[PDB]
Parts: sequence; structure tokens; C-alpha cells
Amino acid sequence: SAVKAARYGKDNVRVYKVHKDEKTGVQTVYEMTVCVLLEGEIETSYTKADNSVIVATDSIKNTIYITAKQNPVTPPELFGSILGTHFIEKYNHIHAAHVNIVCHRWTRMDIDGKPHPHSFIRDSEEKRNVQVDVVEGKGIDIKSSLSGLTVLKSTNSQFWGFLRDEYTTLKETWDRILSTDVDATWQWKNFSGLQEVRSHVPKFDATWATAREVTLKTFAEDNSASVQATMYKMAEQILARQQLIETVEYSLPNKHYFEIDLSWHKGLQNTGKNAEVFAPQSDPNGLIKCTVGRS
Amino acid sequence: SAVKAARYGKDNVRVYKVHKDEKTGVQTVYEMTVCVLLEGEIETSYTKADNSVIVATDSIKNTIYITAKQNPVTPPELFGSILGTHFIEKYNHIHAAHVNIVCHRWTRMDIDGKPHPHSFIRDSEEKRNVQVDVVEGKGIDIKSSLSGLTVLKSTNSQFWGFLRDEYTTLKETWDRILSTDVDATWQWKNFSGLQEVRSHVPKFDATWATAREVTLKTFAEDNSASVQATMYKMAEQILARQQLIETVEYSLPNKHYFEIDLSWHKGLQNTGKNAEVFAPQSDPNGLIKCTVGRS
Amino acid sequence: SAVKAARYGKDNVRVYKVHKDEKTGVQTVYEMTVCVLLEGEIETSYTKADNSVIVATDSIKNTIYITAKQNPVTPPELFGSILGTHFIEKYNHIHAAHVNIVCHRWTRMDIDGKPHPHSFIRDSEEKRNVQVDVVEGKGIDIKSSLSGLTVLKSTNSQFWGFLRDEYTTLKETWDRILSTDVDATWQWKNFSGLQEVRSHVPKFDATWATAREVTLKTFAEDNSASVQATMYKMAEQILARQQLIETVEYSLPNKHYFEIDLSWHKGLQNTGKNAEVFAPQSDPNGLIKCTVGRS
Amino acid sequence: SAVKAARYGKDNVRVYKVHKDEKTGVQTVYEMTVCVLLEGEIETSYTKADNSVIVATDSIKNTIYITAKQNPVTPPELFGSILGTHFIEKYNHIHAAHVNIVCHRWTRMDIDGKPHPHSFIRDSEEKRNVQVDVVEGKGIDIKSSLSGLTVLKSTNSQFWGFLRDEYTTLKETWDRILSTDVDATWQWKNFSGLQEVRSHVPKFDATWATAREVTLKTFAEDNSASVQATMYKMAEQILARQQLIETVEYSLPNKHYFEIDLSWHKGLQNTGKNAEVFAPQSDPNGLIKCTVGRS
Ligand SMILES: O=c1[nH]c(=O)c2nn[nH]c2[nH]1
Ligand SMILES: O=c1[nH]c(=O)c2nn[nH]c2[nH]1
Ligand SMILES: O=c1[nH]c(=O)c2nn[nH]c2[nH]1
Ligand SMILES: O=c1[nH]c(=O)c2nn[nH]c2[nH]1
Ligand SMILES: [Ar]
Ligand SMILES: [Ar]
Ligand SMILES: [Ar]
Ligand SMILES: [Ar]
Ligand SMILES: [Ar]
Ligand SMILES: [Ar]
Ligand SMILES: [Ar]
Ligand SMILES: [Ar]
Ligand code: NA
Ligand code: NA
Ligand code: NA
Ligand code: NA
Repeated sequence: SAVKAARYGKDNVRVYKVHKDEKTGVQTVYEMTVCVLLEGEIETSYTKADNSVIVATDSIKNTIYITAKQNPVTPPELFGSILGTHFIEKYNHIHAAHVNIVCHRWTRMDIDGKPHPHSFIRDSEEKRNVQVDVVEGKGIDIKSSLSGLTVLKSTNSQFWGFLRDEYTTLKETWDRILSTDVDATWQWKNFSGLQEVRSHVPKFDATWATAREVTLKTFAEDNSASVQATMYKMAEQILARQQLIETVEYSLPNKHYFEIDLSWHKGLQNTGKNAEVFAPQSDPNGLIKCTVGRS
Repeated sequence: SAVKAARYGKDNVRVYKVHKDEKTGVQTVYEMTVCVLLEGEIETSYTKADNSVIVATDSIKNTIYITAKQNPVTPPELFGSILGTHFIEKYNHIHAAHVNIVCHRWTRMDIDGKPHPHSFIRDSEEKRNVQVDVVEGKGIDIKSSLSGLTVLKSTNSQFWGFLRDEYTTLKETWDRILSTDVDATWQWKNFSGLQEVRSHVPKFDATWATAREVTLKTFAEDNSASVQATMYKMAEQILARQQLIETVEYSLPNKHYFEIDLSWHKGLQNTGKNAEVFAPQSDPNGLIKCTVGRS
Repeated sequence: SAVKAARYGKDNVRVYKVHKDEKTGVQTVYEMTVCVLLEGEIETSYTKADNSVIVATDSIKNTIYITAKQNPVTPPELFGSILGTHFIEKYNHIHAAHVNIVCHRWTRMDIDGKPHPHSFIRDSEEKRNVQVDVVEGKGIDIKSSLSGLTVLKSTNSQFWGFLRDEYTTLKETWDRILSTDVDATWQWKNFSGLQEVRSHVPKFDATWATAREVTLKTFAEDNSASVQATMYKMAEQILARQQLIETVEYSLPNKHYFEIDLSWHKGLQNTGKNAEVFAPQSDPNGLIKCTVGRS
Repeated sequence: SAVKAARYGKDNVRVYKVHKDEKTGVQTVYEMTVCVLLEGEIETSYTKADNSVIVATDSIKNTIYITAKQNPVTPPELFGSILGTHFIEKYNHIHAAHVNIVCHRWTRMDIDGKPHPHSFIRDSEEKRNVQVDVVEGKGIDIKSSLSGLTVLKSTNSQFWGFLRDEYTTLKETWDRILSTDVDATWQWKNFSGLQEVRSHVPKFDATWATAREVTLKTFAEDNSASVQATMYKMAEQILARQQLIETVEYSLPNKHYFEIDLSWHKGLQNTGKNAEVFAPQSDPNGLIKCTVGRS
């Protein structure tokens, strides 16, 4: 037998950093969870109990904290690129660093209509994420995402004209609830290395803001024919607004809200145009996925 | 042996209601999880397999949907009181209804600076809750709460002058991070029945808003001597602002953010005044509780 | 305003202890999560920012590890009593210690039919718990429990003869699935102090074993008229088997498994006697509670 | 813009099936969660709002229940193969069916040392899983796994001789705790279709039992040089025992148990040979991955 693939490192590394403006007294906080997994000439750690080739996961943890101390942690695409570049440059026998970052929301509080200098609220479980693959000889592959963006619209969703056969019970509808948890990923053009990433730094926050704005406006404004048709329009618009993105991927649950027939009770009318009270379904759920790229 | 206490019913009943203004086309959505547990002359269902005294949990579920269809679901204090009153009035042998409601946030989207008529975002897992105990002959006991309000301040928290003995390692600090998940409960004056609850309906949204605004402002502005001292200021302000509340309870985790000594690495200075990078601690956590009443 | 009630301390303290028999080389492991909340003359920490009365939660954490080092961690009733007694005895102004322990399962592996000296498996998220309230002048109040015991029987459950009115849709059944997550608590006679707890130490493991064995056997053998009737039989048997218990409490969800009518598809028969395929329901769930004492 | 990739279907489909032996009265239960995602000529559902190409996710849900009614649900490799084959055969324009199954443990209860005919316990959150990719023209690709197998050994784990540089603080150890959640996957030789899967049916349960037995014995018996070296020996042994497997993948967290230095307290000795009480770490964790194949 032989090692066909191996990666190892530290997962679930919680990191906080504060920036303090001494003149203005304004503080800014960043919180993330970091995973770094390394590849390279490490097969003998598995086959021959040779630990000499292991950079200890505990050392990888220390390096994440040291990197946060000595570099900007924003945007996460940059921090991930710096972190991954460190491991392949520092260690000759390490050839790849896979960096996953989840960013947690700390939104500045407004108190009496004025932004507070050092108080923050977690205003959603929505995350901004990166996957940064730094591969020696092959540059830096970045996937940026937002996830856990939970939305609902109470009308202007439809689902009719789907295939009907002996497996089909679902009634066509011209007015239903649509609710999802938005998982949207944009894949960047391959970067040659850390210098190229640094040259595009302003595009990271700008493309995240674009992806979020397009997601929310399209969801709110689309008279939706299907999750499929709505998510495609989001992906189209994002591609049109950032030439350095090669693909946009959506993964969207259809979080079903079922009508409740109450006509068995005193002829209560709670379906179609009279539908007021619904049963949100925890499971099952539709799961709809698309990767959109350029002609 | 004998039944000293019994209650039974349906838990985790997910409910959605929509209001449609056909005039303005503005829709408003409400989503909640409901628990109803009944007490009364039900001992014989346990002792003698006498099901005649059981209002089926399935029927309690149906009753929750029917009540939502025929009544306002807001404020939850009112909806809980109506639901509880229904069971003790409908069924001679049912003497108490315990109604627990978790209200889920559906905040109207702003699209291009304008509130959207029928699109909503879950802005955080913060909940508004009620516990409504409807007890035949003894009226209606309401506890209102907000929970899962997650906040952090980067400075203006201190902890010094605490007891020091052979069990103490904690360093006194004059400048630390304070972060918590706010659980705040206000206990209402006993209400004689549904009529008295109805007569105070506007005070429920008002007092929730007050509790939340006092919580956020006190957290942001208090140069905190301790979790204990800060939470007491929140409770005393809420009591002073609503005479119909008897007590305010706070349950606050101290979600620790530890300094990381990096001086072992190239003399890096990341402690005291130089503290930038911290390790958020998942566990353990301080847990600090107070019930405040009128002196 | 004034403090009506206060308690504070450390929650989510994860503890592991190993016992090593150097003679046999057999090792035994114990893993628990501990919460300690103190009450006493602490009002001034809330009202006057007087930290002198605070035993730091960090110090309570240290005390938990020190107590584990210097005492048996089993049975948890004993460990809880020692820990609670420590705080009210060590500190003149501390008058109550509330100790909550969750015991995690580490079951010794059998390898090739022989128990392994130092390898363990988590055989299920079932927990053994204690709540130990040590109150100066009022002794030691212990509640013992098992929780997260998940069971299902495929037949020999019934539910018929329940109240039927205009809110009822549920069909009577003479043959259904019954599945639950067993939460069972036994309340001990008040103990005068740690000496009285020590004097009953063997009864703690014995009564836990009895409660679990009665639960499993009654569930498997009762041709169940209802959750109510079955849970009462468990409680009365446990009371009859341990005179030092005053009450037995059960809290049991009814985790519904719905029949699926497939007759719309090729006349497929999957209801009543033909029921093979079911839809397990995540929510809602029946919730059935009983406290049983001596008549 | 254009669709580069698309799949859609129903996720989180909870399924129960009972087998009843009428002669012996013995019942056997199977519980799973099923996900089916379809690919094919569906791009126009995204680009042109053409629902005519959609087999409704609700219809996919119905088909999962119907398939369970008309076929064996065990082994899951067979059920997944039948389910996936159905969708590509039934619908001309559907070219791939991706079937993910999680199997939940329902272990027969022993009552008074005799297996009960119809009572079951969830004896762990351990899962047995399959991923079945049925691709028209390209056959059936099966990955089988066990996951959530939580184990600990209190000694006979070591970690020394790893790389030491200016990032390294971790002390070499010749005796530590090792605990993990085992995620082990075996990848089958490509199958030409459902007939070939049916011809290997007995190998599925046998290879799962082998993978589990090898995992537990190797973990218990290996005097471990590293997670890397131990997981490699597991993968080797499994490959040696089933020629129809091409690869074995392990993904193993290192769930750290930290020594607690108590020497600051009355010279208490709780490190190295005196280490009895440990702090289990929730995060971070080592994450170690290997895919092992044949020379
Ligand atoms: O938007 C939808 N897409 C689907 O594919 C689907 N299937 N059922 N309902 C659905 N809704
Ligand atoms: O055992 C049961 N008890 C109940 O009270 C009930 N109500 N619906 N179904 C039920 N099953
Ligand atoms: O605010 C705090 N209160 C406490 O009681 C405490 N104990 N340790 N740290 C603490 N911080
Ligand atoms: O088994 C281990 N493997 C590793 O790679 C490692 N790193 N720190 N500790 C470790 N333990
Ligand atoms: Ar950070
Ligand atoms: Ar959508
Ligand atoms: Ar609602
Ligand atoms: Ar606070
Ligand atoms: Ar322990
Ligand atoms: Ar039961
Ligand atoms: Ar099943
Ligand atoms: Ar291992
Ligand atoms: Na390198
Ligand atoms: Na009544
Ligand atoms: Na005392
Ligand atoms: Na096909």
C-alpha cells in the first residue's frame, strides 16, 4: 500500500484581533475561525513513523496567532494568502497550504444614533468565508463566499410547469413563500503568488459587497419562476460586475412553508388566497445548486 | 405511589403567519416555535390507562394553528394568554395551560434605501420569548424575555479587587474584553385573566423595546467594574421604566477572550497595552445571574 | 431596587480524570462537564461594584480541578457534595453552592472478546447527571438523572380512548411506533451534610443502575396504553426499589413516526397492517411529564 | 454567462422501514436520512425559467419512500444504487443521480439476557454512510464510510521527534491521551451498473464490519507514534482484506487533553507521571487526513 494523498494541520483556531486608533479612540474588532492543512513530502510520517517531517499542528496554531500579530487579518483573502505563503516558503518540504477562514460578524453598535467607538453586536450568524489553496509552483487559488444569509419572501415566488408523472403529487402554485439560507461562492482567477493577491486587495471587500447586494436585491425583486431561475440571475449579475471572477456557485435549500387545510374545523378557509397560517418544515428540504461561468 | 405533578402537550410547534395589506400591498410575517403543556384532573391517564382525560397532543397542535388563524400572533404575551385561556375555558378538567413561545426575527429588507413590501432577513438568532402560565382561579403569570443577544466591547471593562487566596491565579485587570449572550427576563404583575392582559397590550412591545435599548446602551456606556455591577444597572433602569414589571432577571455568560503571550517568539509584545491578538475561549465560561426587584 | 436573588460561578468546566492500577496495568477514565454557582452575601458586587465578596469564577474553575485531583470523581453525587461543601466551608460569606455535573460515557473496549486495559468508546450521548445544592444550615439536596437515552419499539404501543371534539383529527390506533429520549430524575431525601452523603455512597451507582434497568425493561415489555401509563410504571418501580428516593420524575418526548399513504401510486398498500415505510417527524413532538411520589 | 455545473433534488429525507417476521414475531428496524441530487439536460430550468425539465424535489421525495417500500433498504450501498439507477433509467434527460445516505443505529435491546423481538436503543451517534454516484454511461461509484465513532486511549500514545524551530512550543511526550472521532471511507472499484452491485451485495456489510473491527483493534493495540502512523496501519489492513476496495481514507481530529499544572497550589503534582486530572480542549484540534491505495 502507498499514500495517494495526505494533508494535516490545525482546525477550529479561534482568532480575535483589535485595531485601536489612539488619536480618535475608535476601536475595530475582527473575529475568525482558521483551519490550516499542509501537504508535501510528509508520507514517511504515515508509513515509517518519521515525525521529523511534521511541522506540529500546535506549531501551525502558534504561527496563525503570530501571522495575525504581524499582518492585517483583513481582507481574509489577503490574510489567508500571507498565512499559506508562509508555510510553503518557510519549509522546503511543504509544497501546499490549504487555508479555510470563517469571519464572524462584529457590527459597530449605534447608541443614540451615533456609532459607538468600542461596542459591537453579532447582527447575524451570516459568515464571510475564504478557501485559499497556496500550491508551490502553481500560485494561489481563492474561493470567497458568504453563507448563513437567511431570507424569506411572503409572495412573488411561483412553481408550475414542472414534469408530472405517476411520482408527482405537488400542486402547481402561482403564489408561495420562498425562504433559503444563501451559500454563494465566487472563484477568483488563479493568482501567481502573494504579490498578485496584494495588487487586487481592494477588489476583495468590493466583490463581497457586490455579491451580497446582488443576492438581496435579486431575491427581493425577482418574481421567481423557481429557485433555479432566481439563483442564475444572481450569478449572471455578479460575473458581469467583476472580471477577475471565473465562476459564481450558489447552494440554496428550499426551506418549505406548507399551507395548513383547516376546512375540517368550522369550515375555516386557510388555503390559496385565504392562506395566512403556515407550517414551516424543518425537513426535508429542496437543495438547488448551480455553478455559472462565462460564454 | 401517586402523581405529585403532571403536565403534557405539544412542543416544537413551528408557526408562520402573514398579514397582507391589499391596499398598500405591504406584507408582514411572524414566525414562532410554540410549546403548550396542560395540567388538570389527568392523573388517571398515568395511573389507570384512562385516556378519556387526555386532550391529544395532536389536538393541542391543531388548536395552536386554529388560534393563530383566528387571533393576532402579536404581541406574543397576548397570543400566549389567548391560547392558554382557550384550554382552561374549553375543558372543565384542564386547570392550567403553560405556553412557551420563541419569536424568530424576520426584519423587512431595505432595497436601494426603501423598505421592501414582502422580503425579510433573519438579522441574528436573537429571540423574543414569553412564558405564559394560565392557571384557573389564579389568573395569568407572564414572563417576557430577549435571549441570544450577542455583544462584545473591546475596552471599558475591568475586573480587580476580587478575593485572592491559595485558589487564585487570575491577574487583576484595568482593561479587558467583555462579551456575552444577553438573556434578560421581566416578570409582569399577575393578571386576573385575558381581559386584564388585553388592557395592557401596548406595554408588551414598549417594555421589550425598553429592555433591549437599556441593555445595549448600558453595555456600550458602562465602564464596567464587573458583569455583576453592569447587569444590575440594566435591571434597575428597566424596573424604573415600567411599573407593571415586578422583577428583572439577567443570566449572562462571561465569554472569555484570553491574551496570548508571544514574547517567546522574536520578543513579540502582545500583552497588556500591546494586546492585539486574543484567543476566544469556547469553554469554560463565567455565568453570572441576578433577579432585581423593588426595595 | 434590590437584589432578590443572585448566583454566579463557572459553567462548562470540562474535566477528565484517569485511575491507573500500576499492579494490573488497568486504567479507568472519567469525563464530566461541571457547573458551580455560588450564593451568599454577594449583593454588594452587583449594587456597589464591591468585588471583595467575589470568589473569581476563574478561582472556582481552579478549585474544580484541585478537588478532582484530591478526591474521587465517582459517584458524581459524592464529587458534587464534596465540591459544594468546600465553597460554603472555605468562605464564611458563601451560604450555598449549586453543583451541576454531566458525566460522559467512556465504556471499556472489548478487543477479541477481552476487555482492553486502556481503550474506551463513547457508546452513545446518554448522560448520567447530578444537581447537588449545598445550602449552609439546610444540608445537601441531590437530584440524580439519566438523559439522552434514545429508544424505539416497532409495535406494542397503542393510543385510543382519548378525548374527541371539533379540534381532533388524530385516528385511534391499536398498533404504532413509540420512540423517546428518556430524561429520568430521582430526588434523594435531604442529607444533613457531606458525612450523611458519604454514608450512602454505594446507593448512588446502585439506584442509577436500577433506574436505567427499570426504564429499558418497562419500555420493552409494557404493551403501552400511552406514554403517560408506561412512564408511571417506570416511576412506581424505581420508588419501590430505593426507600431513600422521595420522587421520580420523567420527561419524555413522543418522537412521532408517521404512516405514509402510497395508495395514490399503483395502489401501493403502506397503511395499517401494511405499514412498512414511515416518515420520522423531527417536529412537532408530544412532551409528557410526571413527578411520582409515595401516596 | 453559461451553466458549467448543476444538480438539484431533495435533502434531509428521513426514512424508517420495519421488517416483521410473522412466524417468529421478531421485528427489525432501519432508519436513515437520504439526499438525492440529479444532473442532466436541466440548464434551461436556470437560464430560461423552463420547469418542464424539472423532476420536482417533492417527486424525488415521493420516489425515495416508494423505492424503500418496493426494495430492500439494506445494505445502503444496494438501496442507493437502486434509487440512483431509477432516476437515470426513468427520465431520458437525467444523466446522473447522486445519492447520500446516513444510517442511524437501532441496536436490538437485550432484556434479562435475551434479545427483545421489537425494542431498540440508539447505542451510539456513530453513523454508517454511503455516497452512490450513478452516472449514465459510466456506471456506479460507491464510497462507504463509518463516522462519529468516538474513542479514547489513556496511554500508549506518543508524539516526539517532530520538527522544532522558532514557531515550536510543544513538548515531546512519550505518554499522552489520544482521542478522535473516526471518519473512515472505503472507495469501491467502479461498478458497471446495478447488476454488478447486486453481485457483490454480501461484501458491503462484511467490509463495513472489517473496517470497524480493524479501526478499533489498531487504535487499542497500536503503541502510537502519531495519528498519522496509526491511521496508516488501519488503512493498510483494510486494503489487504478487500480486493474490491481501491482506496481507504481516514479523517481524524486530534481531540487534545491538556495536562493541568497544579504545583502553584500547595505543590500539588499533576504533570508527567503524576498526571491524573486533564482539561479536555473543545478547540482547536489537530486534523489529520490520509488516502491510502495499492502499490
Ligand atoms: O423552486 C423550486 N425548484 C424545484 O426544483 C422544486 N421542486 N419542488 N419544488 C420546487 N421549487
Ligand atoms: O402516548 C401518547 N400520549 C398523548 O397524550 C398523546 N397525544 N397524542 N398522541 C399521544 N400519545
Ligand atoms: O465580571 C466578572 N465577574 C466575576 O465574577 C469574575 N470572575 N472571574 N472573572 C470575572 N469577571
Ligand atoms: O499525532 C499527532 N500528529 C501531529 O501532526 C501533531 N501535531 N501536534 N501534535 C500532534 N500529534
Ligand atoms: Ar481576527
Ligand atoms: Ar432564490
Ligand atoms: Ar406566527
Ligand atoms: Ar454585562
Ligand atoms: Ar472526571
Ligand atoms: Ar414511555
Ligand atoms: Ar430505512
Ligand atoms: Ar488514530
Ligand atoms: Na516549500
Ligand atoms: Na378548565
Ligand atoms: Na459559608
Ligand atoms: Na437518463
